[PDB]
Amino acid sequence: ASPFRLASAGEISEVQGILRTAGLLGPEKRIAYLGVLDPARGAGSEAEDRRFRVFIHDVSGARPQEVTVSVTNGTVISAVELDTAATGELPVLEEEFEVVEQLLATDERWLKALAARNLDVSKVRVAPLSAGVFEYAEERGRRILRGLAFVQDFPEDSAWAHPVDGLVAYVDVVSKEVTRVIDTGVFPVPAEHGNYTDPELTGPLRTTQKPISITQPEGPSFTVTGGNHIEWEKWSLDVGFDVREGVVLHNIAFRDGDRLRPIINRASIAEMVVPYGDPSPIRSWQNYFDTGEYLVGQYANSLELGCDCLGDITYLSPVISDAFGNPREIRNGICMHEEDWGILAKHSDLWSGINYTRRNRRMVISFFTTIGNYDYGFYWYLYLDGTIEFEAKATGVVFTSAFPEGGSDNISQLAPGLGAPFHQHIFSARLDMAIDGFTNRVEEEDVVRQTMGPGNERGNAFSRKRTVLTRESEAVREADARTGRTWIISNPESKNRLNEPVGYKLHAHNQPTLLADPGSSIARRAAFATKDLWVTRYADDERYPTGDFVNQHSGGAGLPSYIAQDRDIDGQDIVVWHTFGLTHFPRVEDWPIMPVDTVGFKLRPEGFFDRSPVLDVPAN
Amino acid sequence: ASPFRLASAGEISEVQGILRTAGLLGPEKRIAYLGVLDPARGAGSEAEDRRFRVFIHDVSGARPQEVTVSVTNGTVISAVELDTAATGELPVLEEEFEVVEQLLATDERWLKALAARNLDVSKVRVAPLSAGVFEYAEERGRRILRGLAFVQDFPEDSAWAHPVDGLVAYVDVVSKEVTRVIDTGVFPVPAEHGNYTDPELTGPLRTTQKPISITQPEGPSFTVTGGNHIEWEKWSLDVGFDVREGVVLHNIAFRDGDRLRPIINRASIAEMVVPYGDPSPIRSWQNYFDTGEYLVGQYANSLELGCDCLGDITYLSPVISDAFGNPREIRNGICMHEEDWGILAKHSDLWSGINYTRRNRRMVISFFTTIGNYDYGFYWYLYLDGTIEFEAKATGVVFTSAFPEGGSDNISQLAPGLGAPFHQHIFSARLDMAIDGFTNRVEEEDVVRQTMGPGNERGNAFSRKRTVLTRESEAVREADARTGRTWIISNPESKNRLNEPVGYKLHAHNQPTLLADPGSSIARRAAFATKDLWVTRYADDERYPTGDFVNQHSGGAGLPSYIAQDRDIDGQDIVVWHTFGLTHFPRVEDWPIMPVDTVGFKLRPEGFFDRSPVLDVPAN
Ligand SMILES: [Cu+2]
Ligand SMILES: [Cu+2]
Repeated sequence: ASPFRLASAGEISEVQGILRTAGLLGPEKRIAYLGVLDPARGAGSEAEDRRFRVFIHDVSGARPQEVTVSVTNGTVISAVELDTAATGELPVLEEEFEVVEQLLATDERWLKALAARNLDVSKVRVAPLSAGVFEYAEERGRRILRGLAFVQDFPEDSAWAHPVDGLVAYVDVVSKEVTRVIDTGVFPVPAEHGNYTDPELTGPLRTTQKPISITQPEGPSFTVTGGNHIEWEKWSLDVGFDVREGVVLHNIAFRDGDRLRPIINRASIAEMVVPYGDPSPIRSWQNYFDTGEYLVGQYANSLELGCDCLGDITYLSPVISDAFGNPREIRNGICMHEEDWGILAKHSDLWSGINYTRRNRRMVISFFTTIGNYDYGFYWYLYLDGTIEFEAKATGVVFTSAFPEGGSDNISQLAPGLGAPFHQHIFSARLDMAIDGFTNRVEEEDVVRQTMGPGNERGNAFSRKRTVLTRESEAVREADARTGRTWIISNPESKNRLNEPVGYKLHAHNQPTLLADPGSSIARRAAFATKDLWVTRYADDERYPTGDFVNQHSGGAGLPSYIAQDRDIDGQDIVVWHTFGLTHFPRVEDWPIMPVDTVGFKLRPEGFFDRSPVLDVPAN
Repeated sequence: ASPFRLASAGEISEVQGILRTAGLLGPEKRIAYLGVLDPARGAGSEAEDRRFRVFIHDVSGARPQEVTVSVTNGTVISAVELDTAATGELPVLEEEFEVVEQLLATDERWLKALAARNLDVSKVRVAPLSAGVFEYAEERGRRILRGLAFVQDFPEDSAWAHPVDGLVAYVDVVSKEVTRVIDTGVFPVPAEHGNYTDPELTGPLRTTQKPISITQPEGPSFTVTGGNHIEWEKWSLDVGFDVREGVVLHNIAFRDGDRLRPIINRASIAEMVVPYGDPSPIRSWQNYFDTGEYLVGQYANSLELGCDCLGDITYLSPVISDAFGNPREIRNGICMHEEDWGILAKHSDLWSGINYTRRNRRMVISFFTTIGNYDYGFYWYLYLDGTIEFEAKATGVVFTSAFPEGGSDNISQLAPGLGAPFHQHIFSARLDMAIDGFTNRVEEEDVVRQTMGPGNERGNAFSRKRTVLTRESEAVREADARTGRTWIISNPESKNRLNEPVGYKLHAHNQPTLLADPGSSIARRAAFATKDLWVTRYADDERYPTGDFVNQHSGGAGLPSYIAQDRDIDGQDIVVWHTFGLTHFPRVEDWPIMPVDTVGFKLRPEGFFDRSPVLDVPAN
């Protein structure tokens, strides 16, 4: 029915069959990425044509390929061989993770390094980390993963408590060869365990927490049709899921009176990078593009009722492809529910004698993913008043190192001899705008202070200014918290009853952006992270701020390249890319398991409605 | 038993007698302010000497007085006559909100102004607005109030929809005479009504909201003893209430293992000002110190269950004094409860096979107040992980004016001909720190970017720097969101197991501070609002950032004066004053009644604990 429905196991199996029939999926082939494509602009298509895009890896060393297929027509739309040294390697395969430890286990250099530390190889876990791009010429064109070691004293031990510093190895996961093993010197391996379920560390568990029961006698207020179409308190949207981006929101619209008014055509976290700020050669190459390199959606957790999602929850169980094209379901991977959100509006008027109070609520769509030591929760919220918000919740176990004897300017101490390198978690929200339709524009709004004098004799006046971003070349903006800078997306052709263009205002948290030196590899590979806001003209092939192939890919693609087209964005089909993140200087409180920290952004209506859109909310 | 218990009706009754049996209280006198004083520094003096501070007004015209009485021994500690022209007028009296309209009703200038606009005097409401200080020497030393008119078509009509622009009056509430009436010209009085309970405006109330049930079958996890002593999930504190400040938190401490560790000795919102940025002479003098001039606590609303506070709520009904010293109870003025706060910590570890998830919770202490057209919710939150947070929720009806023909750079249009002057809501949180005791210090922490080169060849390194604020002369700080600036309060004499001084980090929202010109009267009277953070040496008589008597005070009082003492704050008994606020450019969405908007701040432990303090939280 709806062209925005979630992919079904059948569609994935059909893609597999189409590829096989086309001779593109032999026994040496592996699916590194597979996702459904959004319908093309303009519903000119008589019927629906479900298309899937796939990245095909070859374990024998042959060139990989990018393929698009129409499962509807059972055809291969396009198939191109990729030159990875130029355009980038495919995303890391889940099957390649175990390869790093396995290969290193029999390498003489690795074994000698472990013996020098009196470590039993059988107990040494190796984290399969993306390699990035640096000065190792032999890595160009090859799929390389770098490994950092952690000791696990026993099956249920938390290896992160025992980092093996001064050692790092590089491995070619295709030819199965250890290219390099670097040992800069022995560091004491932190002895304290970090087992947060061990009574010896947790102590007696608290018995002081009484239960909080959240229930809905008449069920939830939202309805789900077509498997993923949501309707809740005037909001309308489709909940999609992609193995790379995770949860994607489609066709966010608000029912104002008798008309369905669009606001955002597509919303997603198009990239997220975790750059480390420790200059040690052991970790200075460390930059994890969880979204682009690992594909966060792929590792989404199955959420337990009453534990991960509390209350009356409706689940979606998205299906993705395994490495062979077989469908795999992520049971209860997406939670959907509405939750009370305190007071919405309130006023006790003396003159009228009327006391008015109304409560707020928000629709929540979320999922949680795990990538090695990190665990991230992605939350999208829709409020009664028209506000749209995204929130990222970062938790898990901090990535560790040894804590140098004389201290460090780039690492904090968590436990005796245990360090945690400084790093950032930076996201990029891609908002394909559709404020009352596709004809949109963006204005940067700053508060304007005024000087006391003629026309402002008492010096109390203050105003604001709005600057339209007309071409992509002038649409790379930075935050200015001091002047209350925000960005307004409006429709110059759609005006409210007061003759003003309708719009939505993006409120950023104004957290620090990418800290790395502008001449660094990461500053180029994650150029999007250096500025708070980017605006581009919509294009079918401009999906990620970092390009299609991020793994071991130098600069050359992504937002910087798109912006160069300097297209018209003043009253056109535009896309907003907002960078926002957390700068983490680990605290002792983050060890052995870190409490959630958050970051996000929100958009509030700005003259979108003709008056408050919640006057029809009952007292109840 | 506790010296921090809430004031009882009996204590207030005693205060009344003392004043009486001293000729201090009589038919010409009025209690402008009455509140209990906190215990003196040093509990070495067994037995608490419950003392109350009182501000006495005189309707006759005699000089007001500040009196400190001792309820414990029923005596008058001190009584001083005040020179208002010097130290400022007393807070506006509730009984004075009538006089402005009543007086103007029989004034020929006012009546002539209304007749010219064809307005029925019986339908004209007049807001009793603080006067401030502006080139009117005649007012100096006099108790003045300015009045702005709003038309109320009928008893249940919202007068805010019909502001009468181009007209303003100044009145003397003691001599009862209209000192002046300014009529700059006739402006059309907006005709549209703003009655948000009128079916024609609200339209059919939605019937789509299914109920959300929040219950605690076994009761709350917190205990209340001594009437206002709270104990919840290791937290310990005393919930106090003042007619000026509202809810005040005392002795915030955390039970870490076997010891109760103090964190904050006293937390309150010491001031809240609402400066307007409309240069029109009709409102250019507009600045409302809701806390300092009106006393937000006295107007606290009685919170309805299931409406204002949902779930298992434990109420506090603070008692205050009326204008004559009689005790008045504010039924259910304070809400206390705990609410679920999503995921606390989570990690699914591949190597250990252990999947771990824990839920977070927050203790909530709040109240809601109404000042004319505004309604503010004050919420304090205590989290399982040690985080302390404050949040202000602003709602009510926007203060209106006429919308000028030809537009305005300082007023927004909400409805046909209806304007909303730009303004700010700026709060000052007074945090009397006690990090593991009174020996504290504050450090400004900035993220530090590093240049690619020797020691940082890959240009990935980044660090942080901390600057200790040693003297008050260097303790007036500004925000710097770009460099992730925060402030850490630590105890140099109390170290964690890693030999690092324990501390708490204050995270600000970095919203714009006071926008008015530096030389404006408001910039001088609300100097605290021009900077984000102030640190002073504790002093029993330095309670408010604006001074004790804000109404019609020339300026420079409060923080600017305290800081001038340039006292030592490096490892001393100190107080942190954080300025934070909302800059409001009213939207159509804010009319006829505005949806809640928020602002606040939080403090998170920074090396305060030896490891996560929530490892003992059960899976539940
Ligand atoms: Cu982190
Ligand atoms: Cu406001």
